[PDB]
Amino acid sequence: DYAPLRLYIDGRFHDADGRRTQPVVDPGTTRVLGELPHATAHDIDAAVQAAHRAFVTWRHESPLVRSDLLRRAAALARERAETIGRHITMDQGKPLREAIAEVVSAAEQLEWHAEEGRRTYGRVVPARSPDVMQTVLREPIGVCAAFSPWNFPFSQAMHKIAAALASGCTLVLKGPEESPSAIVALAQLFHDAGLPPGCLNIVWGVPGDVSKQLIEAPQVRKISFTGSVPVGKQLAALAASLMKRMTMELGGHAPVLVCADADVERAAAMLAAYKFRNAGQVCVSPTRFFVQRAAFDRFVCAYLDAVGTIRVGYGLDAGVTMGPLAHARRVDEIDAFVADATAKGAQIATGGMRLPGPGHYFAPTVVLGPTRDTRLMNDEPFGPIVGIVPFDDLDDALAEANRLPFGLASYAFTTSARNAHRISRALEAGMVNINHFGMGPAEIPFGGVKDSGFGSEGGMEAFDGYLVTKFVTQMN
Amino acid sequence: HDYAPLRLYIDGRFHDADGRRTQPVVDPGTTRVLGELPHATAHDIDAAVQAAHRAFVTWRHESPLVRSDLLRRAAALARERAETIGRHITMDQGKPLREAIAEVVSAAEQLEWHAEEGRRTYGRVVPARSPDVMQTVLREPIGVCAAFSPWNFPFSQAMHKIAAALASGCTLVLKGPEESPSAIVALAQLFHDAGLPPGCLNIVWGVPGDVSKQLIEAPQVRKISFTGSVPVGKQLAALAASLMKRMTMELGGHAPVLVCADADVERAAAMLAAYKFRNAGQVCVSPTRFFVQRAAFDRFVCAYLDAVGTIRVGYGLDAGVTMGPLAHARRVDEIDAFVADATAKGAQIATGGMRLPGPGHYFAPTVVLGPTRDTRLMNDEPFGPIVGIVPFDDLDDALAEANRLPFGLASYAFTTSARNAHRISRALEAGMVNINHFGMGPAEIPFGGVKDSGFGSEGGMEAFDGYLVTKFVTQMN
Amino acid sequence: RHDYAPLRLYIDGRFHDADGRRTQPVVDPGTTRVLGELPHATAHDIDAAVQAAHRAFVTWRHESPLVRSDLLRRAAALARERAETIGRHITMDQGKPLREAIAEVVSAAEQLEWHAEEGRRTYGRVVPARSPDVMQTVLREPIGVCAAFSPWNFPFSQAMHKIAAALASGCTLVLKGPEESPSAIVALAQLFHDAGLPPGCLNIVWGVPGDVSKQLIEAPQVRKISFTGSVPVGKQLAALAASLMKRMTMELGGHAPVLVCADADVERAAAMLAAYKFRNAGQVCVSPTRFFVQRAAFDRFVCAYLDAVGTIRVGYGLDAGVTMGPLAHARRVDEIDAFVADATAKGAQIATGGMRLPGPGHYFAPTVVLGPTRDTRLMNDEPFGPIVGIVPFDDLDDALAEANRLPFGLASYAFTTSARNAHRISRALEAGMVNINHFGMGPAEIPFGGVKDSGFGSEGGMEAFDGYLVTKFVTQMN
Amino acid sequence: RHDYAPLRLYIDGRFHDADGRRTQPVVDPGTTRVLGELPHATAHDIDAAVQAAHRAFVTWRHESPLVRSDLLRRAAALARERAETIGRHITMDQGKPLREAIAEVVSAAEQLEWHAEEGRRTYGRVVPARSPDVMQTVLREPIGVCAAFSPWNFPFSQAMHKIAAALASGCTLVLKGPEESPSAIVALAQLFHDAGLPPGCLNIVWGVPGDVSKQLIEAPQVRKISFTGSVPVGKQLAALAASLMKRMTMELGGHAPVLVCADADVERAAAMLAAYKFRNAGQVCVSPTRFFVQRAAFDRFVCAYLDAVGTIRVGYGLDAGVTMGPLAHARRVDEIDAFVADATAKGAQIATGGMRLPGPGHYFAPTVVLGPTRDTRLMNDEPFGPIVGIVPFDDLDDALAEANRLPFGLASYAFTTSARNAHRISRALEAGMVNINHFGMGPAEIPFGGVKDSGFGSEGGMEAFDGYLVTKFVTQMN
Repeated sequence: DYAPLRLYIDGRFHDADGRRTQPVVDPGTTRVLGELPHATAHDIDAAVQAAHRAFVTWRHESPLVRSDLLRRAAALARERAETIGRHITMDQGKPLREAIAEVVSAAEQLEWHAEEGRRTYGRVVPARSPDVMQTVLREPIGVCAAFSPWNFPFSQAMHKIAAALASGCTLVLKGPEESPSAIVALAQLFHDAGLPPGCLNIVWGVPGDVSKQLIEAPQVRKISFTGSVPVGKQLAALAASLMKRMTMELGGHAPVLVCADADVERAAAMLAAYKFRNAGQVCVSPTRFFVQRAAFDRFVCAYLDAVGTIRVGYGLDAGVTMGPLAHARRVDEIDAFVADATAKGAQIATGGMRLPGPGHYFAPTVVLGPTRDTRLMNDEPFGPIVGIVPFDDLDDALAEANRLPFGLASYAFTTSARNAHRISRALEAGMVNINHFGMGPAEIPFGGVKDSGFGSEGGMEAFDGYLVTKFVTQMN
Repeated sequence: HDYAPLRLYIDGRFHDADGRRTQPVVDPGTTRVLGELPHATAHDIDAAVQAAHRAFVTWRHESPLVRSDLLRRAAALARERAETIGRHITMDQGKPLREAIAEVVSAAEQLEWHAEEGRRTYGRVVPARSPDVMQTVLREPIGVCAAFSPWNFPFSQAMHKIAAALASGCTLVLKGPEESPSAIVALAQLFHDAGLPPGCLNIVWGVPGDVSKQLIEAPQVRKISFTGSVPVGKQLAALAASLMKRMTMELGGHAPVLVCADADVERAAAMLAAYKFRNAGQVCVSPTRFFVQRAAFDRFVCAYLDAVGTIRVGYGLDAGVTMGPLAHARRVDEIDAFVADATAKGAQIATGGMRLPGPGHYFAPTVVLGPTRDTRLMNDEPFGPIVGIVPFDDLDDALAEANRLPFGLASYAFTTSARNAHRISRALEAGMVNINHFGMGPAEIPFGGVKDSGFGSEGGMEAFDGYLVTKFVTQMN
Repeated sequence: RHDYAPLRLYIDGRFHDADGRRTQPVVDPGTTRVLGELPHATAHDIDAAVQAAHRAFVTWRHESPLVRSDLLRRAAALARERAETIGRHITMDQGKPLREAIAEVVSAAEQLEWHAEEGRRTYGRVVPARSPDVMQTVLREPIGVCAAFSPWNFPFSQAMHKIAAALASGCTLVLKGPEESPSAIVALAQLFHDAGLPPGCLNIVWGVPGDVSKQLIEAPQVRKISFTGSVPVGKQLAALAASLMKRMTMELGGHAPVLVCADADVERAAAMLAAYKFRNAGQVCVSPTRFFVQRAAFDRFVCAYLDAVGTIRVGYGLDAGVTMGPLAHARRVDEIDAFVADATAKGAQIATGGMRLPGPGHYFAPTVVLGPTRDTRLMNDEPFGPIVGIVPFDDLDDALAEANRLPFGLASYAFTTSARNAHRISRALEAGMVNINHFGMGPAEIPFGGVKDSGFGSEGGMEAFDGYLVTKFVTQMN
Repeated sequence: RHDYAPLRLYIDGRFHDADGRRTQPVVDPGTTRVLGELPHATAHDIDAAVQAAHRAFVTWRHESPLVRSDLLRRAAALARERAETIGRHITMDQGKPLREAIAEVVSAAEQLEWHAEEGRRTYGRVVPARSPDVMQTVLREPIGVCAAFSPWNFPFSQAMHKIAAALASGCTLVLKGPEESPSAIVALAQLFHDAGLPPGCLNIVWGVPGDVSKQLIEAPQVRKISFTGSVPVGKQLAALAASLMKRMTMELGGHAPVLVCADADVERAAAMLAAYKFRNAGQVCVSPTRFFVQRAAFDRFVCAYLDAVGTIRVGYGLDAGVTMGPLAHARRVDEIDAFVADATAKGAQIATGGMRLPGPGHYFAPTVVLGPTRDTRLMNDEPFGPIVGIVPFDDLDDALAEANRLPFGLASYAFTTSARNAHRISRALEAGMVNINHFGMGPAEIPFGGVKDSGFGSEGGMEAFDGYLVTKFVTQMN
């Protein structure tokens, strides 16, 4: 009921024979699903060399031929969404419907990059002399190394693959060892779409060892990392020390500003359903809720009522809308957030404890009035917990929204043009969502500021980290 | 007397040393001391960062046309003061007066381009999937910047940092070159005289490693811009990245030149000789490795040596001098070592190759024939008045040799063939490819490198990329 | 005469007077005194202007964009230095208050400086090719000799648009400005002359407007037309230009709707809309004309609007304290009278104004008409004068439908605090420009233009050169 | 299968047979046999199509660009699936060899898919404001109902240009394709219908072309016209459109010059130019027509060109091995005869061809004319047929001046190994498209259009939507 786990190097799958493996466990049952083969150091060298060899011709392939191939892969992902999503549910925990939506979203991302790869436009700059021609070209940088995490194992990786391939680069990818089936399926569908050997390689191992070896590989010219801020800082320093380009999607700590003039009940119902998708294990998860005092009670009552409709359970079961957390350590982490909040006077309005059974189930948790020195209001919980505090002055709430070094997503609800304008300009965040959640579209750029990373994924900006600028000036 | 007072500039006020440590500034052509440069204290640098942050709060919101007017005023003053600023540059850096003045004028054009470009930091409206949704991609100034710029073009390298920071709506703490500082003082003076609000531009001095460490580690500093050597760039980039701070870098190059058999060979040789020995070859884009198609090799060399022979080495303020001394004694030692290494490995020194007489750091224009692939000259950036010229047979082999080094800033090619021009420009791994001329001057084009040569661009439309953050705003109405 | 500058033609770098030419009197609309005689170009003069523009274009198209910019910025600086003198003559031959004429010059200097900057940025595109030996470039190149026609309401800044756009794109220009308010155009020729613009790049001609425009449009060297004026004249000239496959851009009239939502700062909107409306006595292509005020705010808006209108001082444009001058000519006074009578005949109330003022000058009182019906001229035809109509509305979508009912579509205005109202109104309006809570069409860096009968193309902004550049696709296999 | 498909109108999502309407026979140009009867739209049919397109636009303009793209890509996939049948019918009613007809369908599918992608990217601009409380956006919005007219030379892909650009921009369309080769348009209606395109978005009509085009252009709801056809008809339609202030784009005739430099790969150029020239029997808007070959390469080029022309096989377009079919109609045979007669009467040499070929159909021999003078029709009028003129040149600047002498300016071609030649030629040519050493105007991602009499606006590329979008400047103070 769970697919075989493989490596994929230079157009060929590889199994465990002669390799170390690591068990893969279902977070909803704690049972072993399969064993994941680790790349050797030689495997990783072979993958870099194959990616370098593939890049020599792939960079020159027609952008339409490359588009055709990427679209064929996206079509296969859509055909296989139920099977791929089911394995994601098994090795990551999220409800099946969420896993399938992730596959579809990843297919749209891949298709957008196919379209955008035809549009890596250069610029002609009017010259000071009529015998001179000035062009600014954009060209693929070369072999890329990417590392992607477990919270959206299929779509996070698709970002790395879609951006590298559609820009004309090639890629060695180390996806999440703990939720690996999504990555194997990506290799499978790119293989089935006819992607030339070496263009896409997937490897596994001890993450620090794999990432160190990939970053120090001389043929690797650009790194892309999605993960935690402290690991991001370590890999970025190493990459920078070798003058290697990097783009980073790190954690966030999203503030929510609910103005007194908002549709308060509407905001509460939307934010409850959105918060507990993927059990809050979302880089953009709304976490710090600042609700104008006159609306606080109305919002909190509406929020708790909507949270009360959530059904926690095993992700393949009918009607389950929230699964377990990804591992036992996440349960302990939320426990510590809850304990820290209560010690400092906060009220646990609902949830706050683990749920019974084997497997890492935790109740959706709502914390009222957590102070500014609680962990909840400072450290990214990445889990099914929110803090809701009143505010009086909008500028004070904005200053609090900007106090943390995080700056990924942010949210606001208001009917006022002036409020919307002031909030959106004053927020220090890569993304500002007003009255809805609009970060899904592949055609918009997704990225952060401050500790939340560098660069963007999706949109027109998608290839910026993958292309070099070349100024060519010619006198005739 | 003939050299201006050297000062710090913090939060709109100039500071003399008043008890601070100083460092002598030496004229490289006479070795005489010109003046004393005051070092910023740790407290001075903190005050500059805090001043830049207070200034950023309002300057970020100032009208782009008001900011443009002010930056243009500063550029007009630079043009008015070009001779005086240029003379002092010759004195504390070495280059001939005509080059120093041309550097100032070029920096004024760069400043004006940025004034114009600051009005054009356009956002994007992305058509939404629903008619009640508005999707905008905004570009906003990142915040306080720290910049470090070197001595080879002390005025225009620094102007790049100032123009890009200020015109994007950021503010700046700048550490220019202690060994050639008058240009930086003049920059502070003219932005001050143009009425730039206090805190927007601050200039500091000190022990370079200590100052840069403090600036990068200052929490309010959000972005770094460095022009200098590759190893220092790698050290500072690693420090900045560990703090998740954005960086752009203009590092060294090792520019190859491909002279095809079908080129105007004599025209190429004369142009490349005059261009190479500008600033005594102390130029990040300086043509260094000459690959000349075998059949054109002898014709090119004779024409190159004839042109090299017309260069007049002397003191930069003296009439008719077209090459000055090197910037410091250590540069003479460095070129000596390149020459010795080439000779030991069998290369021919066609002209030059020795230091020139006199007090000051004078060195003869040096042309090395047939240096092998393991000579320092063909691997390490000499950044001085020396070239190597080797024959090639197959153009693709020459291109691989051009791309072999981790450097990738400038590159040059001379050909009349449309096919050669296309194949060369596509195959070169370089941020800039110059074909049949030297065209990296215009403020409206992007200047930058690949691989070890750095990342990001200065000038052109790309000038603000490191200074703006992307903000996606999506609103349901 | 003594306080008014000499009127001249300007052809191939030389000024020409009336020797051998027919002339036309130039009249001060505030006094009816004759200011001077305007020389008419002969047919041969116009031929010479077109030939000179063509010879100039041959080299001007290849001049460095930075050299062209330097020159254009010098001309702009001269405009700033001469603003008081140029403005005084504009007031004399056009009628508007001195402060308005000087502000017009300063605005035109900014527009010209913007085009100097934008001329360096007529970027082409490199399109990634299907084969690595192919190079695909999309170039933008100047189209050639342009002919332009600009009106009297902003004689200096409307003409500046034609000159700045043509010159900064690499084109050259034969311009026919307004014979009724001509000194601004002569001053434009003088400052481009003084800045060193090469001969032939800019030529100014005068004459019988229909005859001059016919000859210019039919000149084979002329490749592109640009016209600002009335819709019916634009349609005649556009049809002639199109019959010869010549490119055109057009800035025609508008009939601007204003939507005042109930949640607006009503008093602020009324005060702003009153001062803005009667600038240049409403002789403004974007002039707010049809005011749709949500019923609950109607009385409050009207009371504040009438109060603000009451502070306007009508008089001669050079006199201290005058904030509205006379209309441009006697036929304008007759036209506004006919609007007033037509509204009165159909049941509307004249809340203030509604009559002509004494004196030989073409003075008319600022006029506010309440409740004019859908079949009044005021709610259908562009009045281009000191008159507005104000009606209540209940449902915003009905107001939007009325705002869109006319074939005009230049400017439009709205006042609201609601994000939804602002979004719904801005998307639903059929207009080239939507101003919400303020009047923001001034900046040189934004595109100014209309839809439907109000024309096509834009002036200013990134779009300024679109009508002046041709696309050239170059594809090369190596 | 030798069947020919039913010819129908398509209005508001439903097909119509003739049902007593006037009809017109459709004739196979290779056999002269009647293939079927084409129904003409009545005036009421045309009114209904305009009204249906207007209703449809109300919701189509607000549809998600991704939903619209999905639908257009489904239509493209159906075109690819049906390519053999659609292509066979094109050969039957237009004449071109089957392999050309199929390639036209595939090329049109690529054009449709590109527009699907580009419709997601009709980006607006945010202009940095002078005050922090102001928001300035430049939006691009679909103009409304479009009317389009497309010709017979590429009946499927010319019409696809009109359909793809209108629909993908958010507009709707009433299309009048070529009555003489109508099956391709019916096939287009069928596949957009089969893809689920909402009713009214695409309507196809037929009739007397001047009457249909007059009625569509004068329909009030029609806001924009797009025409591909001849220069004189384009000028007639453009003047009518301009008189009503309606936006227009035009792809008219060309007269392509070819500059063959002495340093070219001459034999490669001759062989490529021969095969490209006689595609669609030269009935191509970009067809290479005037060949200027540097004197030193002239003999080599002509000899190699004649050899390649000699390999062309003329016959019925469905027959095996045929590489050129008949001309589209008898009137084309008369026209080419007149070009040949004028050339010989003025002293040129007919090196090959020059006569009609046997049989009932409009077959004509590939014709190469040597040394036609500047006063021959061949060097001045677009022949649009299987004929070229070849003259030597000595000075490259004189060849460029001759290449630019005509008011035509669509495509142009050059062959050289010199970077200087390529640069000087590509900059000096007055043409919308310059092809150097190959023919590179096929890609959907590049802009296709002309200058001077050859039209204005572009199809394909990023520019594809420029005629279909209005600019809206929104400035909001908060």
